[PDB]
Amino acid sequence: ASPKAEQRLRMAAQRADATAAPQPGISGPAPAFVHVIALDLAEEARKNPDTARDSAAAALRSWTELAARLHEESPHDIAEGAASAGLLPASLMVTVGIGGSLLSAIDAEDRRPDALADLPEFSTDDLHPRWCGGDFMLQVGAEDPMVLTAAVEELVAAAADATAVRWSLRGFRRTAAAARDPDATPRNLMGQIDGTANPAQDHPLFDRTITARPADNPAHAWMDGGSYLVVRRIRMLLTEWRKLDVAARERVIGRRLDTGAPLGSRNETLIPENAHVRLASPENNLGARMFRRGYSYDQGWRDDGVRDAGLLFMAWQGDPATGFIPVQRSLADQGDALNRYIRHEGSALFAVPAAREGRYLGQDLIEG
Amino acid sequence: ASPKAEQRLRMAAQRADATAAPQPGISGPAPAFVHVIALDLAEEARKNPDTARDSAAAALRSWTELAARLHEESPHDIAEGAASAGLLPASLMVTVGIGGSLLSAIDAEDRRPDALADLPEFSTDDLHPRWCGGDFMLQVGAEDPMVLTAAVEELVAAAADATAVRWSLRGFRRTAAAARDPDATPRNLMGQIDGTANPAQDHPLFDRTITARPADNPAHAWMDGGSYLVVRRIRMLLTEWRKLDVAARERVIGRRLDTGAPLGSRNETLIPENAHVRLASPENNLGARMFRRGYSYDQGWRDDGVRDAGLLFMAWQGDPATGFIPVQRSLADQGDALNRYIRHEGSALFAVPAAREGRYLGQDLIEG
Ligand code: HEM
Ligand code: HEM
Repeated sequence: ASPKAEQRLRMAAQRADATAAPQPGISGPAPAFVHVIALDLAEEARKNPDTARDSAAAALRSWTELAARLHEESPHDIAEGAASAGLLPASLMVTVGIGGSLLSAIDAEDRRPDALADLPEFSTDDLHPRWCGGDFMLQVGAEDPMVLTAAVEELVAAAADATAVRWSLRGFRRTAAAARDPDATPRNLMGQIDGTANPAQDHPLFDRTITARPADNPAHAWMDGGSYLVVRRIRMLLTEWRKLDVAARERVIGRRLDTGAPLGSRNETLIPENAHVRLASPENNLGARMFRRGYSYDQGWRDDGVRDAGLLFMAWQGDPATGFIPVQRSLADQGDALNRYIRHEGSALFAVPAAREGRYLGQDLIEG
Repeated sequence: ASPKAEQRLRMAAQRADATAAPQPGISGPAPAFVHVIALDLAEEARKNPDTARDSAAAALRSWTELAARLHEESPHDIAEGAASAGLLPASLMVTVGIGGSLLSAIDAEDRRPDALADLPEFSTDDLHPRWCGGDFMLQVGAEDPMVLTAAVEELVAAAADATAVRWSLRGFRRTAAAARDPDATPRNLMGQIDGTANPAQDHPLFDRTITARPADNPAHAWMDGGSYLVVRRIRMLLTEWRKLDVAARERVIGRRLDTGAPLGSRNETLIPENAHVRLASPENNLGARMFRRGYSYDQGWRDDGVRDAGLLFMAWQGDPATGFIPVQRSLADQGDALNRYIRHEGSALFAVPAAREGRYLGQDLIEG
């Protein structure tokens, strides 16, 4: 035994905080596994605003109610014969989001806040249309992949009649069980420390960065206190990346691989003109800031021997126009050193509304 | 702290047994994650026996030597900037196998033992050709997915010039960190306890089941004391499976979901005529026996909304003709109750030779 050992087990052992706002899956410790699932209203229902809106109401209610249960109970408490029987709670958490395309389907474009405007095209884009967008999102996280997939099955089933999967991707980070130091910042498939410059969660900057400011227009206020998720599936050119020596890799980002220190320094907590962290800095983007909570993905190999692995990148912010968008535009247009080694292949924006007492998620938007 | 807690951490904390025979990745405790990678000799080299055989020698030597290092060191000890830096050893283990197609490429059909004859077609087959076969195999296992993918990168890179990935699949089981009882038999995506009837590893039946008996012909003796791996990618029809009530599910297999006891009993440690365990029993197959060491897989959803998830099934045996083959033939032809809910979509047979002092894996076969 040891303190560190107890600490290595905590993420697997504990339930998540079901009260975190706007919803679970943003603040608090990040579980090791994630499944991001984009869904559309079922084809037939989607054809007409009225059936579209009924199916959305059903989907969103079922999910809300099941996310409630899954935060206090495990999948195997909810149903007999689940894959997760005999397992600890593993920080299971569920987040539900709404795409701008949902508003189109239900004829509610009047309800679309400016912050939910489609993402612009970026000059480095290499997006696959089937990996873009979606009427809804489920983000499901857990510290154990079996607990994860059991919860996914129940959540997809709860809205099976009303929705269809559009795209999905599983991701991972180091397990707390295998971290020499389970409080250390996790690394990505490029070997880099990933997360250092996020605003600290015990600091007012966190909530300010994440939280949608009140809407001027009551038709847009269903997103007050919510957050916006930009998800990007970013393939890493690892074979080419591995040809670089360590110094060169460090120059691409502007931080060292060993410690995560900016270049020329000793601690995590000179920089090339085209370095990622220089071009991405709020400083270089009129104060644009986001909270990044991304996962690695490993999908083996594709045609013609291309490595299908990467960063399932996820940025949270109050308004994409003062977060992800200006920053990505700087990285795209100003020639981030990193562009060479990455390809943006999937993209989506989801509005993630604040949970409210006595109402299902997005009930305001649906109404009733 | 507690004994169970220390036990939950052990798989992440320890190195694997590098001395287990024929190779690592068969006996001992099974790590939570696996990556099964089938590779072919590179296209140009493969065209002619002489360059084929040179590239095979290179591939097999590099892999052997790197598997050696990876059993005593972690990927981040082998190279700077690895994705696994700062992580515990996580039971990393590497297994190398050889397909019968390799023997064709190197013009060594004389060397093909009878046990390495291609698997027959089965009546329930639904195999995708790109997911079948392969000249080589790498099986890489670890308790942490980040440790896993770091080791994979180094192993694929070590033979990059000489080989190309043909197909691959990642799988998982419950993590030891999240098991209420980390010694309990792991479950599958159908909720079932999976592994009960395997021969016990502290029992002579284990080695007898696994181990290739000596070859009559010295040209075939390179597999003496080795083992044969049948891998099948088996998709589960989970949506249809979940329509059944618990009793009905239990009738398909012949064991209970809660405890894994045969039907009508209390302990893991009446049965329908078409029950899986009845038709699969050595009893129903002239004593045919295998060691099953499979993993779940979750690949999200495919066209047209089909759930791409399943069992990455792996059977080890001394000779497929007295193991996997007769048993699968009984399940296929005698109408296993389970057939309804599964589809065999990928298949391969690999010869996994015994490690020998002072020689690389399969050096006998290559010679020199
Ligand atoms: C595969 C793609 C990417 C990789 C590998 C990557 C990697 C990194 C690394 C290693 C850091 C430094 C450590 C840290 O502060 O977290 C970092 C920082 C950052 N990244 Fe990325 N990143 C990627 C894509 C993006 C994208 C698409 C955006 C935004 C559009 C973004 C925005 C940022 C920001 C804002 C910082 C912090 C800069 C600062 O204030 O110092 N990154 N990234
Ligand atoms: C998705 C496919 C499959 C599933 C879900 C499945 C599931 C199970 C389960 C739950 C058991 C009982 C627990 C145990 O003893 O391990 C079992 C036993 C067994 N399975 Fe499978 N199985 C599958 C495919 C296969 C295949 C393809 C083979 C061989 C060709 C096979 C051979 C066996 C054998 C030999 C036993 C032990 C029977 C005994 O002696 O009692 N299984 N399987």
